[PDB]
Amino acid sequence: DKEFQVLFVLTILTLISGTIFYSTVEGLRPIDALYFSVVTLTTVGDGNFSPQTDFGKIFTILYIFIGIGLVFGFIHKLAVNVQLPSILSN
Amino acid sequence: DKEFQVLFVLTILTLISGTIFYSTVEGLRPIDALYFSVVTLTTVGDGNFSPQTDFGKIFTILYIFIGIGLVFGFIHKLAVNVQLPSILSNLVPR
Amino acid sequence: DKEFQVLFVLTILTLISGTIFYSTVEGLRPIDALYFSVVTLTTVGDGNFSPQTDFGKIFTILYIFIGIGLVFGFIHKLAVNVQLPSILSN
Amino acid sequence: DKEFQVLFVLTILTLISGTIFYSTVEGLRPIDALYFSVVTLTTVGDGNFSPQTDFGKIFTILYIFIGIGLVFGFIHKLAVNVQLPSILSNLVPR
Ligand SMILES: [K+]
Ligand SMILES: [K+]
Ligand SMILES: [K+]
Ligand code: NA
Ligand code: NA
Ligand code: NA
Repeated sequence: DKEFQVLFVLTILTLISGTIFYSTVEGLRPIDALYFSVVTLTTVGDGNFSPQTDFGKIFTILYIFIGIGLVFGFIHKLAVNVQLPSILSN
Repeated sequence: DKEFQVLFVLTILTLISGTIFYSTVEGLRPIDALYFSVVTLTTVGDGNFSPQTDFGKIFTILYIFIGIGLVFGFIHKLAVNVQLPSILSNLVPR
Repeated sequence: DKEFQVLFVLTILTLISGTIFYSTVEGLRPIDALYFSVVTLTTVGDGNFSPQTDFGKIFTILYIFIGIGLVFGFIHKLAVNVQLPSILSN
Repeated sequence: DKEFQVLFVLTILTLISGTIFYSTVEGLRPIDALYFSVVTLTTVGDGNFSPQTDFGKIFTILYIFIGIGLVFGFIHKLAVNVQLPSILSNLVPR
């Protein structure tokens, strides 16, 4: 399904960008930079980190508006695909 | 509603899995592991705890992407099939 | 509009219940108990408090499932009413 | 799209109001006040700061109820009117 495939690609690319940004500008380990990107765009949030640089705060504001809609579109399409085999078996 | 029953069971299994994961790998008490799993997948977040192990961080990323869709599908079906009909019935003057 | 009025009442009643619970079981000032109830059900979250009692953790789990749908229905209906005068003037 | 333009302006005014409020009453630097306003109204939350004054707590409660609806209305219109058409156009082989 192309719509799912394109949403996956867009999501991956968006998360790579955040991982690169937070590891190079905010000094996080790559796994922590990816984690922060994920919990930010899914709106879970993180209780133990917020960006410390003005550049990082501005980036994070724009990153949320650029990425939140795409990530929730991906989460929805992923849910359809993961749940369908159980629905159809049932 | 077969879809509701599926989302209910999958949500329960998802929360059981998180309870087992966070109590085993991150050392949380089971009630705290269940709490963390619920507030993470409903996107509330916990304001104090973050996974400390790299295993926990990777698991949580995958758990979020799969679990948010299931839990909010369940919450939507719960609203449509249970809560809204119950509110409507309870507003009828008798 | 009755649908808005009923959603308002349900939301108020739900927030009062949380305020009573967190102030009596978790020892919060009423304003902090109301604040915690609001940021929990809107999924904002709070970075500086989590329930400390097992009773409070169980309550919070059930409170989220009981209240999240109602609160977002109210937020949506509120948004229609607050935005409409500007839309119609424009 | 007149509705999009209205939601855009109202979102900007809402974020300006929060920036002014949190920098004045809660003592935050303006950039930190804007950051807090954005992560609160998108429901991400900030994992470190909570309003410390009772004024700030009451304001934040009201700001949340009014501002989440505006900001997510804007995000939805931004997705439908700007982001989706741009993605589609950028997928056309030329
Ligand atoms: K915190
Ligand atoms: K959230
Ligand atoms: K959150
Ligand atoms: Na949070
Ligand atoms: Na918390
Ligand atoms: Na944070």
